[PDB]
Amino acid sequence: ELTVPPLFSPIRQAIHPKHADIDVQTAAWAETFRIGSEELRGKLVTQDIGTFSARILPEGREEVVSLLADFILWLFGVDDGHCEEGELGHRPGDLAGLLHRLIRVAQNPEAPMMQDDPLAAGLRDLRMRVDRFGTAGQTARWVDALREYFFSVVWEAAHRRAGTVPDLNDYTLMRLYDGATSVVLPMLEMGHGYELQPYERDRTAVRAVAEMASFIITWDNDIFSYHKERRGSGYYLNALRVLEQERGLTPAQALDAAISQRDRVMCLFTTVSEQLAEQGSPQLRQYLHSLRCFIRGAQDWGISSVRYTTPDDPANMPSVFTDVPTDDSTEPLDIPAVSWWWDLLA
Ligand SMILES: [Mg+2]
Ligand SMILES: [Mg+2]
Ligand SMILES: [Mg+2]
Repeated sequence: ELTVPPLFSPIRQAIHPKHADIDVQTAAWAETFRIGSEELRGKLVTQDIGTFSARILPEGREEVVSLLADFILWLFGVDDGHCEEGELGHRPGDLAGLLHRLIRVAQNPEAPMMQDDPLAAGLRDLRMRVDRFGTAGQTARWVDALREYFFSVVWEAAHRRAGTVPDLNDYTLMRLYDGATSVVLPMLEMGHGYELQPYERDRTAVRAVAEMASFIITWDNDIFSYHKERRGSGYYLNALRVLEQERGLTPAQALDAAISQRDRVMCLFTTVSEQLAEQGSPQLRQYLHSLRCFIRGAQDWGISSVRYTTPDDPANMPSVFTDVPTDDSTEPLDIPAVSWWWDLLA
């Protein structure tokens, strides 16, 4: 059983001043739309999801912070409710059908299908609010991001059904999306009332720093949520388990290897994003700031939420983040799916 040390983060804390109201309003939202079973919802409303959103969009427009918080709770509604603690999470094919239908609800709330499902009803409310604060492009990107997430958790469900653990390369590829990190990105733009143009947003290097944020956020989560996951009775996947199997490591060794990986991605992210900011648009500079807010917001929330601290069986969490890495090198990760990120240096 493990000790998680303070992790390296060069980003300063920030939070929206109305974080408390937002957290209350998200709990009310979960109740209004009856998101999750009574048991699951009871947990979710106590997990400071509004506070989390307030750290992701610390200077964002309040209505969007609220939208993002409701969305993050909805996402746990599907991820906990179906994928990790539901029957559909062992049935990749059935899962795929449900998620395809939910995509259609997100595209067309008016379509007379899944009119009885609470998750669908919640999604319609979210889409309606995306229509207020987003362009057509951002809305489609939000839907495409939902599909990315949905396709990756069907793949995760294949592993859960077979009880298998993917190799590091497959895990990384999967984990870039199955943490529902890319779905947040359009709302970062909406939160500040601008649209990131395709020539920047879809530029290979800008996509890369977005993936780096996803990697750091999911790896930091793997580290912080390890306790909560390992001690649960259900199947679980994370970087530590993958590294134990792949490199024949103990949990403690797997922890250190994981920390070294996210440290190197943290450093790369900072360097490449600074390069991009120097000659990017004002919108790109704001986007890159929001990626920092997302990473650090997930860091502060990860060590504080009862979702990870689990008071009934307390996690051993650090209280602070350090401002220097354990792994200082610019040696690329030995992971084919992401090693190309280091080609972006010059
Ligand atoms: Mg999950
Ligand atoms: Mg989970
Ligand atoms: Mg986790």
